[PDB]
Amino acid sequence: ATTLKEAADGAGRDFGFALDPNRLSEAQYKAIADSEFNLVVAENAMKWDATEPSQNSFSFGAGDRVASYAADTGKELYGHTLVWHSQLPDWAKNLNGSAFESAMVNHVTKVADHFEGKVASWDVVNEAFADGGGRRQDSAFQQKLGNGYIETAFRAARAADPTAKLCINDYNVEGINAKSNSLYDLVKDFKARGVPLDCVGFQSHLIVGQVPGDFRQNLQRFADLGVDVRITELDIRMRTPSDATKLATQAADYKKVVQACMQVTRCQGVTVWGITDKYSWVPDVFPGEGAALVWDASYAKKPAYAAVMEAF
Amino acid sequence: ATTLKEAADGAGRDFGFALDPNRLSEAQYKAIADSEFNLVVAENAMKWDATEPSQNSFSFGAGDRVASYAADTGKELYGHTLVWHSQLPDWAKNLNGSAFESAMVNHVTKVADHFEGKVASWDVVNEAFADGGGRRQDSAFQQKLGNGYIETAFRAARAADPTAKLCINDYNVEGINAKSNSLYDLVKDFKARGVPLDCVGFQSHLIVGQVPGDFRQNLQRFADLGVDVRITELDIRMRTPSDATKLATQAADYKKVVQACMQVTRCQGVTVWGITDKYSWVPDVFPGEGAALVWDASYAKKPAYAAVMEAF
Ligand SMILES: *[C@H]1OC[C@@H](O[C@@H]2OC[C@@H](O)[C@H](O)[C@H]2O)[C@H](O)[C@H]1F
Ligand SMILES: *[C@H]1OC[C@@H](O[C@@H]2OC[C@@H](O)[C@H](O)[C@H]2O)[C@H](O)[C@H]1F
Repeated sequence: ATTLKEAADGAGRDFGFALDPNRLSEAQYKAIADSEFNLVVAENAMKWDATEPSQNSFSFGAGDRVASYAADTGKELYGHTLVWHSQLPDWAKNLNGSAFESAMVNHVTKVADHFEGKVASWDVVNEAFADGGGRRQDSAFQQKLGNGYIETAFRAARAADPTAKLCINDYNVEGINAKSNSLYDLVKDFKARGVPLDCVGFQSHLIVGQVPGDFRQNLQRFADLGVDVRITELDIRMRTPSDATKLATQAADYKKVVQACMQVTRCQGVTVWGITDKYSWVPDVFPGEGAALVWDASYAKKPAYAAVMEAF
Repeated sequence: ATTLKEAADGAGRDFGFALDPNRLSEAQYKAIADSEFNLVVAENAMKWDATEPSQNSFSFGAGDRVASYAADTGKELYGHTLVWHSQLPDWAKNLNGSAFESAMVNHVTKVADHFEGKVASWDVVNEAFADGGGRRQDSAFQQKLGNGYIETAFRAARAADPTAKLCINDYNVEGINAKSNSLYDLVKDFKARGVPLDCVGFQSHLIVGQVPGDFRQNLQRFADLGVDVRITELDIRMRTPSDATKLATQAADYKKVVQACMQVTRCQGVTVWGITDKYSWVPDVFPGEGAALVWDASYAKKPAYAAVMEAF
């Protein structure tokens, strides 16, 4: 193949990227986006703060722009998170009990209903667990609604969009540990009780040379529960600046991740969180680290490119 | 060339179609739209009734969908009419004097401002004249505001979008007659007084075998005034059903129209009002007539296709 899209296509798998609609006006960005991927997801356009800035006041502008792009270029559309503790408008954080639940139910219904027929999969709930097991405590949803909020979100989503794949997404759950265990118990329980849940997303915000050795083993156990798995926000950061060795290691890491997916029949594909290091979110969140994506700040293919290519 | 797009491209000219965003979900429609044209215009998505259904309440959804399509496929975007007597919401028709003028000025400003940078040209004023000379009398704009409404629309448009080509559009003005004469005097006056006006659009809703023999002569006289000309809503209707002779004549008519444009250096291009006869507006407006477009109800190329091809 000449592009990563063909490699993914030939493998019968998805290979997507996080889209920032405002970058489509940049020739090189659009060029790569058009030819290297077969799936697209909104980096921020479909989140709560972007879709419902004020209670009941929805703004689907940017969201629609992403959906239009997918439809116009023939790529699958991945919906990014309906329920998430981060990037939640203050008006929502100010609501409580009944009112807060009604707002959550309404947000899930309106957003899912609006993109019905466009998005193939949804990150219904994102990052509900805490590192080290258990539910996260700094979540407005966990605090105000308790344990049953996630089930309510999945049931509300299925009602608004009866055909979209409803997924649960999280990070630091790639390998077997206390967090992925709590997630495992949840998926197992939901499927046993018939709660609408079709997929599990593994963020995969990894560090160079530290790819979980039991990655595929972990992916497989979830797949055995009767659900699809997917690598949702892949990027492998390193200590900047980059050098030959760091890039060589990063290339081997990207390979391991894709191979793991290729080894699990239910792994739908891999989505890298962005196109070029020039726009990567890493440096702003992880001070001193970066160079996490496949294309550098000059839009030049890094050693990771060929690795992903042959991994497929 | 293998497509009409390449023929138009090689000629350094535009060849567009009227887009109905709801048809992009139809495989054959999208396929033709993607490969046969290099310019696109909203059939109805950007009109007054679609963009401002209620005073001050703008709905750019469908409009944005058309703009996204153009940007995603690399086609030029033609903005279709800001001011038009038809398809005008009742709330507007109920306003008078000052209030009505402020509404017109606001509509022109908001819509032009929203698509600023996307649309290359605008039909600022559409169908302001009457068949037989003079201004049309069944227009809410002409009745409530008088003769100066058009100049006000062009000045308001230029302020909202300083770079878009501001055009005036009309039908039954293809050949030299009392209507095209009144239009000519207007363009001449506007250019002499420095009123913002860059182009003149000729609808070209013709009848089979009745193409104005002085078409190009008429196009040329307008071009000599220092403005660009364009065929905006081309379709050549016949009495249904169609037959070999009718299609043979239609093919020769399409050729004459394109050749006329090719003979006038300032003729920007040709826009056909639709893709297939299956969706053509003709039969609903002109009872008993149809088969006006290049593709039939089965999406099969008619004799007109090859004609347009060689005309370019
Ligand atoms: C996985 O982590 C990445 C996150 O996306 C970022 O959110 C914050 C925003 O400022 C950045 O632009 C994004 O890249 C995504 O939502 C999450 F699920
Ligand atoms: C040139 O004539 C065609 C007209 O477009 C039609 O308007 C009425 C609407 O119901 C049809 O769907 C359209 O095709 C366009 O506005 C005009 F300038």
